[PDB]
Amino acid sequence: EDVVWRWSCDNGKCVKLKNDPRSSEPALSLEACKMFCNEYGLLWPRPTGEADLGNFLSKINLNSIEVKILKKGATDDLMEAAAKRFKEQVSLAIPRGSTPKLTGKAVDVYLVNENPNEKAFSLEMDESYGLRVSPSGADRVNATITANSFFGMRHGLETLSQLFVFDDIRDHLLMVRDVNISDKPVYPYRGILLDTARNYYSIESIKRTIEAMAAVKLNTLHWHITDSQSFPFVTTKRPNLYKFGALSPQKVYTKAAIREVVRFGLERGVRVLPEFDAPAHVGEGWQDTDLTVCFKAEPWKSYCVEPPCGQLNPTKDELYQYLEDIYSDMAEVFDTTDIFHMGGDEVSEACWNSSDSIQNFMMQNRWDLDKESFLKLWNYFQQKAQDKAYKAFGKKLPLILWTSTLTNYKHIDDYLNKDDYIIQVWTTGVDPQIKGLLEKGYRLIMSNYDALYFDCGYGAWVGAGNNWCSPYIGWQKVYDNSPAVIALEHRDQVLGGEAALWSEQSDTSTLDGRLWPRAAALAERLWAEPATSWQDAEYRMLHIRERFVRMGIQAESLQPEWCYQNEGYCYS
Ligand SMILES: Cc1nnc(CNCCN2C(=O)c3cccc4c(N(C)C)ccc(c34)C2=O)s1
Ligand SMILES: *[C@@H]1O[C@H](CO)[C@@H](O)[C@H](O)[C@H]1NC(C)=O
Ligand SMILES: *[C@@H]1O[C@H](CO)[C@@H](O)[C@H](O)[C@H]1NC(C)=O
Repeated sequence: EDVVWRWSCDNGKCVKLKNDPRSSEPALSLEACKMFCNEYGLLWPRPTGEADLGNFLSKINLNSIEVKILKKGATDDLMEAAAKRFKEQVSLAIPRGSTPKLTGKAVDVYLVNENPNEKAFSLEMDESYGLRVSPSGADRVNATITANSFFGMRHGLETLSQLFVFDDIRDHLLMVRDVNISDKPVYPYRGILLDTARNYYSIESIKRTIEAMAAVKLNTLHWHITDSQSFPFVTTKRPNLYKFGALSPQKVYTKAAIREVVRFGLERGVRVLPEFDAPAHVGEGWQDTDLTVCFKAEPWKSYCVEPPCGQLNPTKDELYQYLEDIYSDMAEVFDTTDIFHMGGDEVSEACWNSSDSIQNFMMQNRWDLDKESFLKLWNYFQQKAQDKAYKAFGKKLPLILWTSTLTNYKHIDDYLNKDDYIIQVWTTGVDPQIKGLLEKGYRLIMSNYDALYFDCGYGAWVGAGNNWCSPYIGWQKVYDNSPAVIALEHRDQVLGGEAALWSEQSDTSTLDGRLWPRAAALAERLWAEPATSWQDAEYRMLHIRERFVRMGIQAESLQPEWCYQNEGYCYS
């Protein structure tokens, strides 16, 4: 049948009213009301600069949208691909099984990339853009996106597509008539960590994830591609690692597959950043090399944080030949990344100390066998691995390490320096280490576990009860978690943040629900750093969830759809 309700704006809320026939006032459909009732309409993330959406909608012919690239250059391929995707983006405004009447104005989209040769990812990259929409002549619309680079341009196309609304009362595709928007992200690193070693993720699901990231302007996929449970990365130089280490022959990531993902990311402004976690979090794949110790050591609680145990043996020279080859194979296919993540989480002194070969090595260089001595062994390892990584990428590039015993701010400079190492933080946002590190000049990526660990909340995977970092983190808490507040005066040293999806209890099947729409909360926090709280973003968050579902993402459900249709009635 037909929609029988209409909506009217009342104190910032769209209230549902019967669409009575005896009225001379044109009915508003739900999302048409929302577009103007809400401070930022249906935008997500909201812009950081000018956000003028005017007051009117114009009817649009879906088949009369033309994108024109005004400046050519090295990014022609990327700009043309982005332009061709625009119609599909617009169509996301239209619910499945609905069709817009093909009437209304034609839309001219003009893309102006002021530096059409720039296509490298970097922390200094320019992601800003300007967006203007105005009527052109009597029967056309002029949308002009001006940006310093392809990446800013691509963000502009994303925002522009959000300015379309489907009127399901009249079956009209509508667009905001008068728009002036200027926009740029507060932080340059806006990421999602995907662990694909604790469980395998189909490359289809990885690309889908990238699609959703780009929809909310996240720009970094951190691919935690190995761990102790499996080695799915296909290293051509050390093929036994993936042959022995993969969960199955089909559960690998070939060079061809990785190149696909990396290119897919590039087209969508997403840096694909590989991680090789070391010297802990290794195991499967390394059998018969004699380059690990404690693999599957029992009882596991005595040797590691979670089973199976396993750590590299830094005392074996051959290890660094393996490492050099792995890093080199990674550099070959992950060839858009400007940064390399080297893990460095959770090293077990007990594990290293159960090894005879290791104990001899530490005696021979006159270190003892107490906790502080193994820090020296770890330092020895990281220095040699670091040198191999530089050689693999053919240049010095920033390296990332997790917060750990090694990166304790009190002695971190004994081991590292702030120019070469970025620290990924998974402590709570009030942990003293953060202030300590910032005072030493270190740059941080925020992944604080009390707000950014998306795996928390489910059943235990060892024994019973719930998993270690329960309770489940609602989007409200993700949204309110502010790096600016965490860092204070040292804000600029924060490169951004990253939602962590560890995969002990997640795989291809759960990935859409784990990430969405919660990662959108992080997307806005990192893009805009709003002074306002989640309550002020609530209505737009409910809409972005529906947009994800329309994209084919099996996003988590936040509230009854009744609440979405009846703003203001669901509160506490
Ligand atoms: C980087 C990494 N991110 N996540 C990783 C998984 N290993 C997590 C280990 N772990 C736990 O298993 C764990 C269990 C029970 C309580 C706690 C805890 N509290 C609330 C006292 C603080 C930190 C951890 C923890 C903690 O770090 S490595
Ligand atoms: C389209 O609008 C832009 C944005 O203001 C304006 O600069 C440009 O000249 C217009 N182009 C046309 C064809 O009107
Ligand atoms: C390592 O083991 C030796 C005993 O073989 C012990 O003396 C030393 O205390 C241990 N070190 C640590 C940190 O456990």
